[PDB]
Amino acid sequence: DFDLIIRNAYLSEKDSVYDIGIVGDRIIKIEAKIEGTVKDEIDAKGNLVSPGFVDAHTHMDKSFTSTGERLPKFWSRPYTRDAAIEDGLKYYKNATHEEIKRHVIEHAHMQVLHGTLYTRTHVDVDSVAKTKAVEAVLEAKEELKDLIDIQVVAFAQSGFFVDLESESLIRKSLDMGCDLVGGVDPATRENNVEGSLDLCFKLAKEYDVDIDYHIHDIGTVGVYSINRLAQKTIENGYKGRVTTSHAWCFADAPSEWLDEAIPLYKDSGMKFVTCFSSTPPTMPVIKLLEAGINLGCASDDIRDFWVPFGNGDMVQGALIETQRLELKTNRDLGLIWKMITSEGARVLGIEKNYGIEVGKKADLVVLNSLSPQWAIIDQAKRLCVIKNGRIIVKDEVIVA
Amino acid sequence: DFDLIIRNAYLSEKDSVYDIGIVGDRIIKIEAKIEGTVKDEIDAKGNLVSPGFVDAHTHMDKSFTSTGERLPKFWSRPYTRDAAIEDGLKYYKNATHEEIKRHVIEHAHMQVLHGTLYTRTHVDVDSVAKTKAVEAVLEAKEELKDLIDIQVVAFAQSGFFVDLESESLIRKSLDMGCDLVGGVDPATRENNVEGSLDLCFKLAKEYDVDIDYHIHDIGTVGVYSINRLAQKTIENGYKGRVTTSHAWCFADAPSEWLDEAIPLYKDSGMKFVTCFSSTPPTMPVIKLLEAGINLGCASDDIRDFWVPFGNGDMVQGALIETQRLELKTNRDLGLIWKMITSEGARVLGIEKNYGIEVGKKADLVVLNSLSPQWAIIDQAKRLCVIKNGRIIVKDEVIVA
Ligand SMILES: [Cl-]
Ligand SMILES: [Cl-]
Ligand SMILES: [Zn+2]
Ligand SMILES: [Zn+2]
Repeated sequence: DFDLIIRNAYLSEKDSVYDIGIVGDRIIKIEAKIEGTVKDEIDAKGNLVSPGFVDAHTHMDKSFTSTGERLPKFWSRPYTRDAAIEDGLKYYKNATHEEIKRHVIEHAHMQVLHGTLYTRTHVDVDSVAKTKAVEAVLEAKEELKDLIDIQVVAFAQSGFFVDLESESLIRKSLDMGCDLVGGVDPATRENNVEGSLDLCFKLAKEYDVDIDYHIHDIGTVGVYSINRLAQKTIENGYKGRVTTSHAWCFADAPSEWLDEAIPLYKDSGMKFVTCFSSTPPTMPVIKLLEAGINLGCASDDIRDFWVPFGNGDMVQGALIETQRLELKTNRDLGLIWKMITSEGARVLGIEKNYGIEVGKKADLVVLNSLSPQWAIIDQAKRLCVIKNGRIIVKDEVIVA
Repeated sequence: DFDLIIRNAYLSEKDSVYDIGIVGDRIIKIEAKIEGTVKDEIDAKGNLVSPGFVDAHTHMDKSFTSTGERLPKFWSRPYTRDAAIEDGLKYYKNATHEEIKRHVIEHAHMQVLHGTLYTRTHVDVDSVAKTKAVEAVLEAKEELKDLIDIQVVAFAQSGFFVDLESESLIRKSLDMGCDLVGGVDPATRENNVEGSLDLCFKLAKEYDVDIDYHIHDIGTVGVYSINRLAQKTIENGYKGRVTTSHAWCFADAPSEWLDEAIPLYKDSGMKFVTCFSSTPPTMPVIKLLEAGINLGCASDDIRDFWVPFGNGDMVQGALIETQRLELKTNRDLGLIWKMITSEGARVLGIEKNYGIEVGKKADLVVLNSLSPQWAIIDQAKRLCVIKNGRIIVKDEVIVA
């Protein structure tokens, strides 16, 4: 019979309560009542059971570097991208393989305590970090495979045309086994939009990897950089293989620029990720989703020299998004929930095995709340977390 | 001898770790090490101990009315003030004294679990509620005297010049013992700014009570309404006795209007409350505080037909404000912390007995975090809550 049954699980997509039967790492049966009994059971008690949350953009390598003292380190100054880059170069100067590795494990545990079972982390690759951070992350990734699936982005944080050693280092990193490649700000960092982008596509083709680009530039220069990225996506036959992270520019650029760009994004299969530690309040999130653009959600940095905040909790991030974007209706909170779940899945390219349906992966979160909406509102802690059909978290403890 | 000693308490205002000695409801000794006998002790273990949080604007009477189903009630339609007023009139048509009372105690317990020991609630007074809600709240207030101090605003939710029965009903309500009086939107609700305000000042003088006004109107009409309120504050000799809640208008009105109004606000001793369930993202919070304007913070409604959110947790609210306003520096998170503490106290008029100083009330919160900043960031649960020198909360349960 079953390896695991979840009793009395409210499923949002079906709007009813079901027993869930699991064998190995797969969901086999979803029924109003499953008969009769097996060794491992979890009673969800009428509360929501959800697939694992998806944190589509993190920086596990540099997380928790702000911790250590009474006040967060690094935060006696305001945030600016270039200064945050410089703090990274100091930090990476003499950080050891093991300090990074432990940060990554710490990060993952926190995430998984909150029911995130899938994440895509960017890792700094530049002339100071070299491939040291890539090494530590790949190593930790391997150790964490029973807790959390990780996609790794070889991330040229300093700029391909600013730090001229980046190209060969990204090349090593991808050969070490990073799963995607990405740059930062073609325009205001690189000062070369065509060049930075072409180089990124070249590297992606050499190693047959997907792309995740950090585009922070605000306004029309940001929309323009994404437009170029999207057009080159088509030219290079990379439809559906490119993610644009942040895209804060959609918030202040004229709405017309977005209206005109949307068919291009749909035609290029452009994917986006908005991080709840920075989503602009006038970000047209709802509009993007209603237009059928694939928009995921994410923590971004956690407790470092870019972002002091962070608990790796996508349910807390959903609440933050509702506040940033002033959402209140059940429909809208419902859309945000999709963003931390199935939209993130699609961004990650795992949609086929993702969801609470027969045949899907037994990667689940049993919550202490009645519905997506109530979970966002009441912020109750996770009751149970299940990965590969095995219970890995039970009542605030990693039991794996 | 002490009735209570808190060991190893990090105090933000002193930036060091101290023992806190308490007798009855008072702090009597603060010292690096307190030798002496003692009945009860709490070890804060190097973590931050803070005074009780101040939730300067709530609506305890209608709270939790959204609860009951799988999805929040009322949230199949978006929010507009007038529609919310209409849901209240339906709700209040059939609500019983006991229902309201229970909502108020639930609300208070929740607040207190999170270390709020002081709150100002508004209570709907209009031709449907009549004084029923005032009755339930005053009764509950009495029962809750050992957990939380409550100020009650007789609040003319429907408008003095719209619901004509409001004036006599507010009179009764103040005679029943409400501590302040308040209206809503002189301009777009009442359609009479001079009249609505003069009437309010009239009722305040008859019963010698302070004023708390809901001003939601956006833009210049909002600034104008507050300017008239502030000028009439001076004319009526009510300096320091008037609070403006919300003032969303400061966010979209031209910055010049605020610049010119600031001396008037200082001159009138105008107090403000921003609620974290609605603070506009471009609200000039930092600017107000730097100018020495007294700005408190608050939950506003909790789980009702105005706001579906709510946990009565001012530490969670502080995180939300950092996100709404995009704050990250230690200095700014510090200012937000003042807003949920000492600024709220000053809005309430209790600043003299408020704080962790010798002679002050023994109303305290022992946290599981190192500092104001880390508390906002890590959102750790409260370790211990102390009111009137007695432990009322210990490990997520009310032990009073
Ligand atoms: Cl170019
Ligand atoms: Cl008028
Ligand atoms: Zn990033
Ligand atoms: Zn209000």
